[PDB]
Amino acid sequence: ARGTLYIVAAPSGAGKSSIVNATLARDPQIALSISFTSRAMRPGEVNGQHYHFVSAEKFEQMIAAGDFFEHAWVHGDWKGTARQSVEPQLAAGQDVLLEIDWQGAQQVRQLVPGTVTVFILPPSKQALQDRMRKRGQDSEAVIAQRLGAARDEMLHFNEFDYVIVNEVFDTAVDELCAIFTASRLRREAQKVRHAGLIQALLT
Amino acid sequence: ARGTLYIVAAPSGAGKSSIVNATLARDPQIALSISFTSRAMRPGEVNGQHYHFVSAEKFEQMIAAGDFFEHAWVHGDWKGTARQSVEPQLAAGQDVLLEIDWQGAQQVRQLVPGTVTVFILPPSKQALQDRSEAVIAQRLGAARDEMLHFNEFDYVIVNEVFDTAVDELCAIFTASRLRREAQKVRHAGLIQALLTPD
Ligand SMILES: Nc1nc2c(ncn2[C@@H]2O[C@H](COP(=O)(O)OP(=O)(O)O)[C@@H](O)[C@H]2O)c(=O)[nH]1
Ligand SMILES: Nc1ncnc2c1ncn2[C@@H]1O[C@H](COP(=O)(O)OP(=O)(O)O)[C@@H](O)[C@H]1O
Ligand SMILES: Nc1nc2c(ncn2[C@@H]2O[C@H](COP(=O)(O)O)[C@@H](O)[C@H]2O)c(=O)[nH]1
Repeated sequence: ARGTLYIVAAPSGAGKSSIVNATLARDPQIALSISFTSRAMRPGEVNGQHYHFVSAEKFEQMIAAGDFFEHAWVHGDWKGTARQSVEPQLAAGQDVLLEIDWQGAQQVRQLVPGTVTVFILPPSKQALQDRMRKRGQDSEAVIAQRLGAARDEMLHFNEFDYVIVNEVFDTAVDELCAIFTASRLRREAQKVRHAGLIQALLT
Repeated sequence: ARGTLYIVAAPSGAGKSSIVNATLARDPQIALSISFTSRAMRPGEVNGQHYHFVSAEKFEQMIAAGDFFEHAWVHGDWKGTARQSVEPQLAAGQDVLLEIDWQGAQQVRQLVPGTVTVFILPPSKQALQDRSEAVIAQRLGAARDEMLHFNEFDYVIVNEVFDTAVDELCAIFTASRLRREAQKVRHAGLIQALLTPD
């Protein structure tokens, strides 16, 4: 039986990376996908861990070769999910979580129906920019650019099945765990999981 | 924000009552609905505890008056959920859980936006038969007949480990409140603020 595809989206600084890492730590049957990008590395990022960093020319070569399940132009740079990160794992029964923008999520919904998509919101407009300040060493000029990019991302929240407002971190983790647990209890997933038991009960 | 309508259905002997009771103890935002029935009270029964017991004439009067949100002929007696048991709590923001049969579950799915329906299965056929040989055969047959409608429900829980079954039902309640359309109402002002420029 094929694995389930999960998408968690949020503007940067809403805390999706930290919530997802705590959730997958608690729910290890979902594997995290490492995206490719052509944007430059930020301090604290490690190539091969947080992203597969490539040049813009290399990313575009990979586009032409069909290497990407989805890809999109995000904040002036390429971001993308390689086919090797999704299609083989889903066919092998591995659940996969993608952390992508709304453009990539729209492409994925067209390719894989049944994807479970979640959007994470900050608890206030001020809380968003406060979290950007605490995280990086970004100049106030960069922070202003990211906030404008954050509103652009949040304008597409309505495309997602679930919405989490990340006020209390531990609560947001519980709530994402609840969504992942609930998705395994959906009728069609349980029919596969318990085909023999159900066959026995109804005969 | 309006409350959610939840339906938990199961054949007898799946352990549904204990799972629902344990969930309500953990989640005080969930009100349990007391159904009306025309079945005769058995000795020792308390009206208003498990059911609102009425006469067959009174139940049918209530059917005629449109008093029932859903109602059905269940195992030879009338069963139904009155609107006064759900509509006020739903409007006040309290979630309401219904313990009804599949006939009632079908009616509610048609009526109310957001209704979440959950079907609970026993972990094996032998586990059910453990929970008059002709009466036992009748009871298993009513159990099989109810399980034939599991495919009409949004979620399925197999009650193998009790504590896991309660967690899973709680997870379903939590997840349902995070659905987009509920959260847009709940955080309407927040979303307007986040999407408005400087
Ligand atoms: N449609 C409907 N079915 C109900 C309602 N209340 C209970 N039932 C169903 O009636 C069946 C018998 O209920 P139960 O209390 O276990 O048995 P009883 O004590 O002999 O009536 C179960 O399958 C319940 O799901 C109700 O309000 N509406
Ligand atoms: N609920 C929260 N309350 C306060 N700070 C939070 C909360 N969630 C995350 N943070 C912090 O906000 C910043 C955003 O971190 P991160 O998860 O990487 O955000 P994103 O991946 O959305 O860019 C981090 O400094 C993180 O520790
Ligand atoms: N389309 C797409 N967007 C991605 C991918 N990986 C990360 N993103 C998104 O790009 C945005 C910017 O991330 P950042 O540049 O801050 O790491 C975030 O919304 C993030 O989720 C990917 O593989 N595809």
